[PDB]
Amino acid sequence: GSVVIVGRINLSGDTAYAQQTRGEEGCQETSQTGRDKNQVEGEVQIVSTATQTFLATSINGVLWTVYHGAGTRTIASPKGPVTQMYTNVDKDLVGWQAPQGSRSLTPCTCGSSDLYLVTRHADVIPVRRRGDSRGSLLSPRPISYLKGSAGGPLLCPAGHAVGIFKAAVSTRGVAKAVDFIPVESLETTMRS
Ligand SMILES: CC[C@@H]1C[C@]1(NC(=O)[C@@H]1C[C@@H]2CN1C(=O)[C@H](C(C)(C)C)NC(=O)OCC(C)(C)CCCCc1cccc3c1CN(C3)C(=O)O2)C(=O)NS(=O)(=O)C1CC1
Ligand SMILES: [Zn+2]
Repeated sequence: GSVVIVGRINLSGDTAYAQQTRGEEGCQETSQTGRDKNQVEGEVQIVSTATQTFLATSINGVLWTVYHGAGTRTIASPKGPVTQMYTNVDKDLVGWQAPQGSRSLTPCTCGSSDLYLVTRHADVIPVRRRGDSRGSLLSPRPISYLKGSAGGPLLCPAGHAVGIFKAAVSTRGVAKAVDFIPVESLETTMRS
């Protein structure tokens, strides 16, 4: 089965919003065939397999997401199923060549420690960077609130890509910190 784009998180306006482009029946069918003729736009896609739904984010012309969501699956596209360009299970990372029509987030060079995590419901959650791949949640959210947002972007105050959300440190169902694949690690994967 292919990963299928079923919506987007629009970030170009004053407030973020989620848009649905495909339902359950459409997603199941598109997954089997791997032929998706829908127009792609924006930076953050909402994606699904048959069993899970999550996010994918374009950075440096590659559409990235989490391995624990996508496995080694192809992504459905206009020309049929497209094989993964990158697969790094140790980083919980996969990527495909960004679909035609998509736009990529610019890598952050600010070195800012105030970050912003975008969820699949288009919430923008402030995150304080605490290391290479960690940020603490200033204001926590329960785990159920963040569920399905893996593969989404962490952004800097200027709206650059800082990383890809992959996991949350859960304490009794509440997330106090988030873990992410930094953009620099994405670049390293693209290099060597
Ligand atoms: C709920 C919002 C979370 C973002 C999110 N991710 C998850 O739910 C991932 C999936 C799974 C568990 N997990 C966790 O976040 C767990 C948790 C909360 C369940 C308790 N936390 C944790 O382990 O902290 C420990 C920590 C050290 C921070 C992990 C670092 C990563 C270590 C690591 C390295 C290499 C490979 C792999 C891992 C972990 N890995 C494979 C893997 O499969 O993890 C999600 O929403 N997923 S989703 O619903 O969209 C799903 C459909 C895609
Ligand atoms: Zn920046």
